[PDB]
Amino acid sequence: HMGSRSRLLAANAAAAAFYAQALQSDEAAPARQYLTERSFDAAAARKFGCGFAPSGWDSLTKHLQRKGFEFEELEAAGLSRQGRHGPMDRFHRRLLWPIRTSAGEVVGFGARRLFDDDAMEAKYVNTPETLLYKKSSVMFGIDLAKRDIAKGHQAVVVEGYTDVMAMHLAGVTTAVASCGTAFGGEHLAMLRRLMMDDSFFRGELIYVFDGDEAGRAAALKAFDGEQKLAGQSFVAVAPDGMDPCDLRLKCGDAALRDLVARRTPLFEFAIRAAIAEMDLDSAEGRVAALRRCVPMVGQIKDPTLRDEYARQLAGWVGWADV
Amino acid sequence: PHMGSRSRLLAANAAAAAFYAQALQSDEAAPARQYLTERSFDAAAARKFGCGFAPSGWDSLTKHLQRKGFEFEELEAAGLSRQGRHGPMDRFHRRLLWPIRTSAGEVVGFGARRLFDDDAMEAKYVNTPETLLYKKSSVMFGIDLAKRDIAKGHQAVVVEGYTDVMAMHLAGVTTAVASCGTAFGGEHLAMLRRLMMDDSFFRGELIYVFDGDEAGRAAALKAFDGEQKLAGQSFVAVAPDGMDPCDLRLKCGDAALRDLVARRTPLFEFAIRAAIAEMDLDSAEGRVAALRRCVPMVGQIKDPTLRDEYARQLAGWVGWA
Ligand SMILES: [Sr+2]
Repeated sequence: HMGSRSRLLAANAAAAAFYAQALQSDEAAPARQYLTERSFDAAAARKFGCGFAPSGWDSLTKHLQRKGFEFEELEAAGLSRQGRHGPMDRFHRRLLWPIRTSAGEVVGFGARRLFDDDAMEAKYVNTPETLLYKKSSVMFGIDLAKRDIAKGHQAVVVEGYTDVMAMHLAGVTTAVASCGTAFGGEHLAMLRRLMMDDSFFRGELIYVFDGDEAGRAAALKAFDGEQKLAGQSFVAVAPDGMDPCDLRLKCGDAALRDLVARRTPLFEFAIRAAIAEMDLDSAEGRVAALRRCVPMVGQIKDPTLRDEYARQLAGWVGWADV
Repeated sequence: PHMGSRSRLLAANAAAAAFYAQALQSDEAAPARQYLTERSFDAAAARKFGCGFAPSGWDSLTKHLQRKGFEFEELEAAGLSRQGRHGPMDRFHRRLLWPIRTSAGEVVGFGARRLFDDDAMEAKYVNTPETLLYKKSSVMFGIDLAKRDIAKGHQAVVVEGYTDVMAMHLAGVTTAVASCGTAFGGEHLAMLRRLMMDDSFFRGELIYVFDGDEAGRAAALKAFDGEQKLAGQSFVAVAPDGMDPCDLRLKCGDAALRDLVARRTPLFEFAIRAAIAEMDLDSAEGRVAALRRCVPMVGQIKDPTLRDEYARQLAGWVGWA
């Protein structure tokens, strides 16, 4: 029993149920307001397991001790830590999102700062590394997304918790997000696994960025490694400045669906964005543009894909019929 | 042993080269001298490269070297003489000869060009066979004269023939060498690569000079093959109107040769631009098709820096695309 995988999972399952209840308190008002301020109702907050970590020292820690969980289990679980005068909660006075496995089991939390006088000055904090929680592979929304990424052959990677919430509310039930870190190798590996039918990788990785310089970071990165999934990787960017949560507030659910559906392939986005910052109305600027994008096509390792982009370059700078 | 040893064989060749050099001043050698003077190689040139003439008859050199003390076993071993039906006879006859030497200037064999209409031997050029001293796949004409400046200058100019070597050296291109009888292969290449290092860490530029263009084509096809370390330090130069360096110098003078070598092109640029030269660049769709044939070639370049540099110039070489 003591400190097994399933015991820690029972503790986190217990913790999330408590924090859920705590969102229905008087001091948790600013957490609820944060939610309604960006159009997430009580049905939504419940669907994503949204909770509140209350003030005080050890509200959760005592709760789980009083229902049989020893403190050593809770430390390895990541829910509690050792203070000067005994045990205390890890999370205090924050809006919490439970972070789940693909099966739906809670393995940790992401926690947003609400109050200006809270000692922890970081905007987001997470559960640290545990037997359950692994920063590099864990994804918010993956529990709600799993069935629909396999059926639709599609995963949609967004930046934050409220972006997943907004996407799923607007019918983009394939949206997921890395928690407290960059989206990386083993997040890709896990989505890749879900999108196998037989031994073939089938589907699309649609990255949704916000602020076009964050999108240009991924573009200049797109030729770097072995380019494994580059051919099936796509980009969607909101009307400049905006993110999925904001785009939904202004323009509604349908604007999000259309943002995802009108995604551009990753190489095409990289090449054309580099053509965009150039003068295409003279022979000189024509020439300069090719001088910088022919090398980009040069780096595409897949010869089918390289030829496809090489074919279209002249058309894009204006030298030929598109 | 005493008889048939390496230095004995070298001494035989040196004696044979002196004999043949003297025989170039004879009456019957006029057409050999006329071969040289007809392409502007003076008496100083002929003496510089050790030019000689193999005389008429059967055993003229053999008998000369037998008076000097050499056994027939040794002259057969050195590739100077062979066993005929009524006795020992010379390998070469009635031909203009160039001694082929090691990089230290020791004669290891000869290249013999046909001079007469009624020459029993039809081949335009004949060489010493494989002996203890002469290996066709590692021997090079000019290497004794070019050794120093190939090492110091980190440059070797590979030309096809003996007169091309002579023409290059007379024009001041002192890094010119050539293979003898056969094609320039791996051992010639690895030797020149080594030499240009100057007992150090230097990359040196290898410059191929081709007569026509099928050789240029052949070099172009090979450019991307395998690991491509010394393709990136290789260069190509071609003369106008399908002339060898010798004739280039005849018509257009020494300056043409010095600037043939100066205006040489990297092997990758040569290959790429040779592919572009077969395509119609006059229309916009032809520009695009040209671009489409070239990015695969550029993509074959393994070195990421070269690939990018060639990729950057592709628009210009197609006519702006
Ligand atoms: Sr000729």
